[PDB]
Amino acid sequence: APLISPIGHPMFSRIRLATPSDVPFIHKLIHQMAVFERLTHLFSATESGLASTLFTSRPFQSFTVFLLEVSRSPFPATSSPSPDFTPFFKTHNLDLPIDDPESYNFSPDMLNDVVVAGFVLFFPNYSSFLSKPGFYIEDIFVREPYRRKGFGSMLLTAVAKQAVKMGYGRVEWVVLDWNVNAIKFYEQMGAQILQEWRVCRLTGDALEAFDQVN
Amino acid sequence: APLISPIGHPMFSRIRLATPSDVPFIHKLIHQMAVFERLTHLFSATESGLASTLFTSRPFQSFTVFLLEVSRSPFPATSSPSPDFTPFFKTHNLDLPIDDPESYNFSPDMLNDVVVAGFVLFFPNYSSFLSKPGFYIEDIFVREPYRRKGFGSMLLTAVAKQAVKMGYGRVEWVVLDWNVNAIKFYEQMGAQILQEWRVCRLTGDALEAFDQVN
Repeated sequence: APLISPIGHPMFSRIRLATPSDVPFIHKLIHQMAVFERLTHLFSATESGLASTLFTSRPFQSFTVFLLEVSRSPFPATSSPSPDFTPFFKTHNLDLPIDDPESYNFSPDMLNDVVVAGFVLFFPNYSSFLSKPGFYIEDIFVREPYRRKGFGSMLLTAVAKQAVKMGYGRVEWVVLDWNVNAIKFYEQMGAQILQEWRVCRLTGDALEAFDQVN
Repeated sequence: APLISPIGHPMFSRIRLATPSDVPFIHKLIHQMAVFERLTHLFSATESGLASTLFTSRPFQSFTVFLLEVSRSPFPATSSPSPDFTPFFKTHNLDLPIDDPESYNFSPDMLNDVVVAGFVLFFPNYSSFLSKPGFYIEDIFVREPYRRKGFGSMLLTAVAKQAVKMGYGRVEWVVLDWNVNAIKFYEQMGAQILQEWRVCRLTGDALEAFDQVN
């Protein structure tokens, strides 16, 4: 195909490990996710809480976050937070340029046009039958100006590739039963929906009541 | 109530942290769980695999197992594996004595009549909206001679009490949608079933295929 001209409106992406410096961006992404999911009454996250709880172990040992950053220019390629990870890169052909007015709140530096567009939070789970760890994806969120461009699936693929690299047995996550388009995409990549399983949660006053029963 | 005589057929229980010495008992409990759940083709766990993967972090930092032991005599009350845990004890009034022919395979010592009857495997999960860890229960299993006596709920309550002690935000687990009796018991204790959620799993050849896509 004789294509000389570069793509119109290219967008460069990088998926990297979050470090403590990224706490304000993680906090703001979670707040936007609460607004998006209509679960704002549950939002009580703080920067101090995220800083205090997300980095008590090494990357991939417990809570791990990958951040997705985007730029209108290639990323110029500090030691990585883990010896077991190197960032992923991809070039995207956008149909139209992206309008992102909140980019000032999601810019680690800003002088290089690097904007945090989304995240995935995950941690090791376990398969008793295989005697092997796996990864469980707790949350994937992409900010509204970047949705419907394949970025959420790239964050999922980053976790799946990390599991294979580490010799892990499974990658698990939840899908909303009415999100028919996501279900079909997951079935297309070979994932199985565990039809019989229902998730139970004990929290708030109901969880607090266990302090008394002996 | 003028009750002088001790209960007929008392059974004493203790819930404690599993240590590396318990690996053969964990392996045998998982094998019985595979037979019980009719998922024996998936069973490939080994003692070396469990030893290699379950103790790479401190208790409660990642994969944690509580074991349930039972005895026809009280437990006589070695330093605990964690500074954050002390074993739980309970006295049970059994209607009839228990027949457990496999007790020789589940006896850490045997000279004190201490038999491993079940386990719970769990690990920290996370609530982004609270910026707080929680616990996710991966598996609870009670061996057949000890079922229908409240031991499974005691293992669940052990995890819930550990979450409260640590200041954690949630305790989560899965129930089979047709296990109507368990669902009603969970609703009675204040747990909520997350009706919309479906669990997806990527494993085997489908997971291995992510090694190639770049």
